[PDB]
Amino acid sequence: ASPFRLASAGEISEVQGILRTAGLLGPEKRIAYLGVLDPARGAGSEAEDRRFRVFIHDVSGARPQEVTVSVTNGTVISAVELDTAATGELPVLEEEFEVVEQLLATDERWLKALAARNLDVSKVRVAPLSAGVFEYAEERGRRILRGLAFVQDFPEDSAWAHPVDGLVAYVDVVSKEVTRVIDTGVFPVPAEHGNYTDPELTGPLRTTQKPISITQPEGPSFTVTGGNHIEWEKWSLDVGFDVREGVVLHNIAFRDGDRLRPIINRASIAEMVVPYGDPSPIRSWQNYFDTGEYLVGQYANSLELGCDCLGDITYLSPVISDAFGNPREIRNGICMHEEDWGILAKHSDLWSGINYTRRNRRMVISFFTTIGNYDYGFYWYLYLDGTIEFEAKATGVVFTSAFPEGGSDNISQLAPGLGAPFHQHIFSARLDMAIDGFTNRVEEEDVVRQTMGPGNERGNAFSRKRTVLTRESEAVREADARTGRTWIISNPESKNRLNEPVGYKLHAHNQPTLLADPGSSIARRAAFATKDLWVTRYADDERYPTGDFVNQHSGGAGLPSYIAQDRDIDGQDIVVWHTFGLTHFPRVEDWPIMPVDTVGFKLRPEGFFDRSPVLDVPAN
Amino acid sequence: ASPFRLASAGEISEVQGILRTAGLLGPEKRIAYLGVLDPARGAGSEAEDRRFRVFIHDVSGARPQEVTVSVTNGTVISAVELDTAATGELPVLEEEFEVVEQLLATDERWLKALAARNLDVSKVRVAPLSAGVFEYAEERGRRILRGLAFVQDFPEDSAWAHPVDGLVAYVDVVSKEVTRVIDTGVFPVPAEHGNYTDPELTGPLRTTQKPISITQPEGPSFTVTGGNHIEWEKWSLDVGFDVREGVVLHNIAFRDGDRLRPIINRASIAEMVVPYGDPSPIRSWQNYFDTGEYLVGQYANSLELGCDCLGDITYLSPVISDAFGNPREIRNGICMHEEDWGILAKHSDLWSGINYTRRNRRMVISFFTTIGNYDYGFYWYLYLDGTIEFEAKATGVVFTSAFPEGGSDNISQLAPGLGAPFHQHIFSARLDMAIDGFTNRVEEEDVVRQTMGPGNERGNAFSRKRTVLTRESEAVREADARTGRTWIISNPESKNRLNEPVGYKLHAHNQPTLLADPGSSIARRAAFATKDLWVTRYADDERYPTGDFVNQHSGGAGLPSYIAQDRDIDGQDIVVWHTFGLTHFPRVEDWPIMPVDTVGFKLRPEGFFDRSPVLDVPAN
Ligand SMILES: [Cu+2]
Ligand SMILES: [Cu+2]
Repeated sequence: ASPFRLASAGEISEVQGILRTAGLLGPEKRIAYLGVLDPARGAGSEAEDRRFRVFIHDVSGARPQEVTVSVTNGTVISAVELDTAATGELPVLEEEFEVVEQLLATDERWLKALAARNLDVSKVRVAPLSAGVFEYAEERGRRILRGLAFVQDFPEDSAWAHPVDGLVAYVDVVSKEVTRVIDTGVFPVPAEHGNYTDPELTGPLRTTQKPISITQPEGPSFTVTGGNHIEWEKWSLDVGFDVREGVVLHNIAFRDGDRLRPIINRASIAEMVVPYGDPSPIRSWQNYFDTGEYLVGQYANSLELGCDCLGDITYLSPVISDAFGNPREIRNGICMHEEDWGILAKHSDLWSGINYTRRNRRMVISFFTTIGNYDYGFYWYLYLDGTIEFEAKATGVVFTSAFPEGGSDNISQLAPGLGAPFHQHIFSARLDMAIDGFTNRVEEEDVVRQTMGPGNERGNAFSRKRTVLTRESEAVREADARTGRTWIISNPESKNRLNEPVGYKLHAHNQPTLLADPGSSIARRAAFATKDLWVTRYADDERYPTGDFVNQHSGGAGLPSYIAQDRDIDGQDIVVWHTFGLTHFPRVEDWPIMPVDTVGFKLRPEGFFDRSPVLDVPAN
Repeated sequence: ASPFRLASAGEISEVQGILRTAGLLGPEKRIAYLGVLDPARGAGSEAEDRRFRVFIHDVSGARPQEVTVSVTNGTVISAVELDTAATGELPVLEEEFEVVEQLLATDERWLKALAARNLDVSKVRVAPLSAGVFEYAEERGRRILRGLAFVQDFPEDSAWAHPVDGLVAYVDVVSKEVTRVIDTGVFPVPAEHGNYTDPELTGPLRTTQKPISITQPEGPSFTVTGGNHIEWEKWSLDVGFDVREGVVLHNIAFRDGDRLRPIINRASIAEMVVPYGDPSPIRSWQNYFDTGEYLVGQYANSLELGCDCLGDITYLSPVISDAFGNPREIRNGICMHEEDWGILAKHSDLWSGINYTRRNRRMVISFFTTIGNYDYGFYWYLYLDGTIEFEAKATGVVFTSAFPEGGSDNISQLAPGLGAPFHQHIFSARLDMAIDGFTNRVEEEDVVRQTMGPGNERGNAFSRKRTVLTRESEAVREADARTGRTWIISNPESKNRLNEPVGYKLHAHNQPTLLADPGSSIARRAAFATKDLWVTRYADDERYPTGDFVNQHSGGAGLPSYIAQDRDIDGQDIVVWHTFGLTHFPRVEDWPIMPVDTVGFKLRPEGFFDRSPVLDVPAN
C-alpha cells in the first residue's frame, strides 16, 4: 500500500533471495547493512517500487560491495565493488566484536600484560571499539578493532568498575590477527564493585514510592493504519525504522482546515559521535560513531510495558536483517503514546469576566538502544500547538579508566582509583524540510540591540534581523546564544493571511560543539560536529553528515564535500542538518550507573498558521 | 510550631488590630504590602517572634510608612516615614488601577481624543500601567499611572483586540488629576475580535481527544505536616507564600542516609520585569515590574482540579491582607503533586546479563498569577536524583498596538492592522544558598579547549577550568554558552568521600539578557537583568534585586547597590541571583490567546553525594 510502510520479514527474505540468485550472497558473504530506500522525488514509477540498499562484507578478504535491489521487480539495480582504503570500511559486524577477546586470550603479549597485573585472563572482558584512522599505516584497507580491558570478578559483576589502564590492543578481525599490543605501564585496577543491584551497595530499597496510575479508559487518541501511519490531533506522519538511523519520521504534516500541510519530509538522527578527550595513548583514539559505525537501530532494546513505556502504549516491532540476510524482529522496539503536557493556554480576563484554561498534550515516538556500556533513548514529540521536538536521553554506565595518582585535567574521579575520561555525545539531526511544500529557504535570525538617540531617545528599542542563506557556501552557521540566534525555514511562495511567508523556527540548546583541535583526525571525520547548523540542497545520495562509510574512513566525504557544490538553496528543496550535544565531565553521582541527562532541539511554527491552531481544543 | 508556617487569617487580623490601636491605620490609610518576616540568622532563642512587615500608604497625600509589628507580643517594633522621591513609591494598590479609567472619562482632552476616533467612552477600557521615571520633573514624589486604551465592544468582548494607538494619558492617582494626555495622531483601531470562546472563531470543537487518567490508588508519596512542611523521596522543605514574591521555598534539604543535608536556605523569584522595545512615545515608557510594582502573589489564581492541576493534588490556600488589613484567602492557590518523569536510569549489560531500568518522578509546587493581559505559571521541581529546577510558563493575551502602515522594526503583525510590540520577560531567582551549611563559595566553570601538540599529539584533549568568585566586585557574571559556562556553589569545608568539596551546579538556558541601551532608565532600574549571575554576601535587608520600593524609583537600587559593598563571598553566607528570561517577538500563532512558552534553570548535584543517590529506588 503505502511506499513508506515498514520493511516486512518477507521483503528482507526476498532481498536475500535476489542477492543469492545474482551470485552476490555466497557462504562467505555477510550483510553489514540493509535498509529500504525512500521513494524517489516526484511521481516516477506508475506504481510503487520498493528498493533496498545493502552493504555486503566478505569474510575471506575479498572486496565488499554496495548493492541496490528492487524487491518488487526481483532485480539487482546496481552492484559496485568498494575500495575500502579509499571510501571507508563497512560498519562493524556484531560477529566481529566477539573476535577481539577470543584472539587476545591466546596472544603471548596480551597474556604477559595481564600476568604483570596478576589478572586471570578468564576474567578479563575486552571492549571491542571502533579503530578510527591514525598513524598506523598497516591498518589501511584492513578491518581493525581496538580492545580495552575490564575485569569481571564473577558472572553478574559489572566489569566497568574494574578498568585495566595502561593497556590496549589492535586486532584485524578478518585475518584474525593481533596487530599490536601496547602496554604503557601498570595501573592499579579499581577494586570497588559497581553492582547497582547488590543490596550492600543500594541498601534497603525505599518503600516510600506510591503508585502513579496512567490509563486511557477509551483508548489512545491517535490511530495507526497501514502498520506505521499515524494520525493524531491534526498531525499526520509515517514512522519508519532503519537499522543505521533507528526511528525515522516521514511526511510530517498538519491538517489545517481542509488542507494537509507538509512541514518536514524526513526527520532523523543521521549521525552520533562520542569523542573522548583523554590524551592518554590508551584512549586518545576513542571516538564512537554509534550511528555510522555501529548502527544504533540494530541494538534497539525490546521495551517493557510499565517500565520503559508507561500508560496506554502502542508498539511497533520493526524487522531488520541479520548477518546472513534472514529477517529478525525487534519485538516492541518502538513505543508510541500520547501524554498530558500541563497547561496549553490560560487567561483570566477582568474586563470580560471570562476565565479560560486549556490543557496541552504531546504524541511521543521513541526507542532505546544499547552500545556497550551506554544506553541512549531517542524521543520525538509532536505538540498540539504545532511544535516538533527531539530529545536524546543518555544513561547507562560511564566508560572508565584508572584515576592518575596526581590528578588529571582530562579525567574525573568517581571512586577510589576509578576515573572517567571526559568526552562529548554529539548528534546530527537531518531535517529534509518541506514547509508547505519543497520550495524552502533558511534565514538566520538574530536579536538586534539599538543605540539610544534620535528615533530611540529613551533607549528602550530593540529589534531583530534576518539573513537569507542563499548558497551552500554561506550555509555553515554557528550558534550565538547571546544574540538569541535562531534559524527560520520558510516557503517564499506560500504566504499566510497577513501576506508573510509561512515558516517554522528552529530553537537550539546552544551547547558546545566539537572541542577537538581542528587539526585532529576526529575534527576531520566528524566535521559536521564543528558547526551548529548546515543547509544543503537535497540530493538522493547525501544521506549522512559523515558519508556512507564511516568506519576507519578519513575526511573527504560527508557535509564538507556536499557544501562545496555551492548549490542554490534560496527557495529550493533543502535539508537542514543540526548539530547538538552534551559535554560530559562525569560526576560521582554518575556512578555506578548514571541518571538520565538530556539534550535536543525544537521547531515552533512562525507565521505558519493564520492564528493559534489550538482554539478548537475543548475544555474537557 | 514551625517558624516557617504560613500566615493565618488570625495573624493578619492581629496586625490590623495592632496598627489600628497604634493609630497607624486611619480612614485614609491603605496597606500596600503585608508579609511575615523570615526568622533571623540563628534561632537558638526558644520560641520565635512572628513579625510582619507592612507598607502603609495614605490617600490624602500624607507621607507613607514602613512598619514592623510583632503578632506574638502585639506591639509595633518599628514605624518609619518614607521619602518616596528618594527611596521610591509604594506598590500600586488594586483600588488605584480603577481610578485611571474613571478619571479620564470626564477629562476634556481624553474625550476629545476619543471623539475624533468615534469611540464610545463607555466602551473604552484603560489599562492602568506603572509609570517608571523619565523626563517629567513634576512627577517626582507623586504616584502616577499611565493609561493605554482598548475598546470593548460588549461585556464579554476581549478588549486587547482593539488597541487605540497614538493615545496615552498620565494620571496622579492621589490628587486624582489627569496630568497629561498625549495624542500623536489617529491610528485605525483593529476591527477583528479576539474572542477565543466564540464558536465563529474557534470553529467546531475537536471530539478527537480521548481522556488521560492520572490517579494514585494509595495516595501521594509526599507528606504535608505543620500545614506547609513537605517530605518527599528524601527531600525536606517548607512551602511559604508572600504577596509580593508568590510561592517561596524554605529549607530545601536532602536526607542522605542518616544526615539531613541543607542545599538551599530560601528560593524565590525576587523580581520579574517586562520591558517593551517599541520606541513609540505611546509605549516607550512601558516596563512592568510584575513582582516589585504589582505584587504577583496578590493576583494568584484559584486553581481548578482536573483543569489547572491534574492528578492527585494537595492544595495550600494561602492568606493575604486586603487594602484594609482584612484577611483574604486564596482558595487552592498552590498546587502540590508528584508526577512520573520517564526513565531515571537504564542499562542492559551484555557481560553481566543484567538488564536494569528505573523510572523517575518529580515533586511539583506551583501557582498561577494574572497581571492584566498576561498570566504566568511558576513551577518548582524536585527530582529523585537531587536535581532542583524552576520553570516559568508564560501565557495569556499579548499586549497590543496598531501595526503601522509600512511595517515596523519593533512591532509584529498578529491580525489585520493589529500589532504586538516586541518585549522581554526577565526573571531573577534569588537563591540563598546553604550547600551543607552556610559556608559556601561560587566558581565559574568554563570548558577549555586544548591545542594539538606535546602532551596532546592527537589533538583530542579538552578540559575545564574553575574560577572562584572571591569578592562581590568580581561576582557579576555573564553567560558563555559557547564555552559551556556554568556556576558551581560548593562548601569548601564539607568534602565528599573523594576529598572534594561538595557542590551543586547551576545550568542556565543562556537566553538573551536585557536588550535596552545601557544608559536607559530601564537598564538602571532593572540592572539585575543586564547580567546572568550575581553573587552577594547575605544581609537581612537585601531582599529584592530591584530594591524595596521599585515603583517610580530613579534607578540603581538593589543589586547594583549591594554589589558596591564589595564584600567577601569566598566561603561565606552568600546569595546567588540568577537572571533568565524570554525575548518575545509575537507570532501570529500567539493570537488571540497565546500557547504557553517556557524558560527556567536548574541545579544538579556536583560531587554532593558519594555516589548516585537513587540506587535505593525499587524496580516496580
Ligand atoms: Cu557521557
Ligand atoms: Cu510576551
